[PDB]
Amino acid sequence: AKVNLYISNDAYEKINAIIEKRRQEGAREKDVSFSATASMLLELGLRVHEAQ
Amino acid sequence: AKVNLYISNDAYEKINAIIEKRRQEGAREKDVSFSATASMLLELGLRVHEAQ
Amino acid sequence: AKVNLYISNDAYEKINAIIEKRRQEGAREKDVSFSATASMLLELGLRVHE
Amino acid sequence: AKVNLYISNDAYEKINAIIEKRRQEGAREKDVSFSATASMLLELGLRVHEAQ
Amino acid sequence: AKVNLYISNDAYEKINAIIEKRRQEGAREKDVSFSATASMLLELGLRVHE
Amino acid sequence: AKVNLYISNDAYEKINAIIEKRRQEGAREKDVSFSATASMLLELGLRVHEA
Amino acid sequence: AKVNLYISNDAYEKINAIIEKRRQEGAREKDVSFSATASMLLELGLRVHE
Amino acid sequence: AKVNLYISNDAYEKINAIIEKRRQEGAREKDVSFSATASMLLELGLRVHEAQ
DNA sequence: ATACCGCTAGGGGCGCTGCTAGCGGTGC
DNA sequence: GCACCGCTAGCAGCGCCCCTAGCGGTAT
Repeated sequence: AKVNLYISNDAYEKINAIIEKRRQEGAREKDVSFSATASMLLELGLRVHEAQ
Repeated sequence: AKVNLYISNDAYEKINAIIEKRRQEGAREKDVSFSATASMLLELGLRVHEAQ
Repeated sequence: AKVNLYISNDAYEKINAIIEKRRQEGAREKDVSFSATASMLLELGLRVHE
Repeated sequence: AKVNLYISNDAYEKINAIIEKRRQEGAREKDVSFSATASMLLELGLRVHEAQ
Repeated sequence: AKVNLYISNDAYEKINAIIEKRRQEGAREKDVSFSATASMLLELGLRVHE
Repeated sequence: AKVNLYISNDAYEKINAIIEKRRQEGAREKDVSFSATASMLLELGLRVHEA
Repeated sequence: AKVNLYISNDAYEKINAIIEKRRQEGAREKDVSFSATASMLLELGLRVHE
Repeated sequence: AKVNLYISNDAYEKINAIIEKRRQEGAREKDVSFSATASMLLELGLRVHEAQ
């Protein structure tokens, strides 16, 4: 599902900060895309939302 | 920051499920947009990512 | 083309008056936007000007 | 009342075409602005909308 | 040559409408694919363009 | 509607040949895209198919 | 990973026999493909091998 | 019967891992091919599928 | 038989771009 | 008032990519 998010500059830089760590530890190039890692954080926030 | 996310159909429906709850409890129409609530979940996942 | 118009309060209320009629007769919500109906009136005034 | 209109490129050029005629016949510079002439055409379209 | 086309919903449904006719008259399954029939219509439009 | 077409090399080159003419006569860059001109030819073939 | 297997005619027919059962119980067409169900049986044989 | 399978990278590496063990214990070269050992695992999975 | 190479045929990711729409700010 | 700029919000075009699925060929 294609989705447009309008996030803060802080959140944007923090996501890029993660990807640069992944690509430094690993990683398969273009496997750790922006859409992937950000969607990974979204679903992560979803499972927490159900907890509380 | 304009951002394109490509999420699962499950995640998409769950986000909409939240908005329908918000608009039923509250809410100011168009204040609880998709981009807002999803970005809210993203930043929520970000603060958790740091905890580990 | 994004355009800024500075119109009278009368014209503004009359345009809103139209939209409220459209949304009462029809209409598809957000299909009869302010920008749309006002641009519709502009082009209407253009064809008359010719 | 400040208003945002999103018009066609044809309509945009035609309005400018008018202003260039006005400023060539007359005119007081900045008196025949874009906002003015376009609002003049809007109200013109309004009075026609009623007659029908 | 692999090609991405972004067509209207009308055109999309009309192409499917054709395939459902072909598979009802004939047809060899998967022989009348979407890519085939649509490419057939493209080349058809090409010869007309000339 | 996103669609994958697998066309001949002849058809592919002919479509590009058209775009190069458009961009030489006109044209607004990226307005005469591949997807656009090819979809224009598809719908053109559709209206003929009905006739 | 694209892989070529050269299996017995018995194994081939048995795999097809499964798919025909799946498509009769369910199923989403083309979701229960040959490659899928056969790869499902391969991984099944892998976990047993361990 | 010639057959195309599209398997996971994990499954692919595990099959190769087996062949490297066979060729180290034994084996007749090219007798323990990829197609053979993988088909051996398939039929193995088939006999299990019937048992349950 | 084995393992490689093509090829249509679909599908979706990915990141950029465009757009309409309404909100605001800036400096003249 | 004027004409630019910015921002969310949502939609989709655009062309690339990788993937599956199944079909064929090929030379060891």
